[PDB]
Amino acid sequence: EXYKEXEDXQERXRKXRKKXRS
Amino acid sequence: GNADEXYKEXEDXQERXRKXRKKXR
Repeated sequence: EXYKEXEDXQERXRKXRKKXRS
Repeated sequence: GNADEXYKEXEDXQERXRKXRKKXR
């Protein structure tokens, strides 16, 4: 039931990381 | 603050979430 929301939360952090330099 | 620290902390929390998700699955 909250599977799609946790995947999206994970995806949003991935998007935040992609924009940052190492 | 620091960019290198933010990046590492985000990598770590993403991984903790991934493991919590794998455990729920």
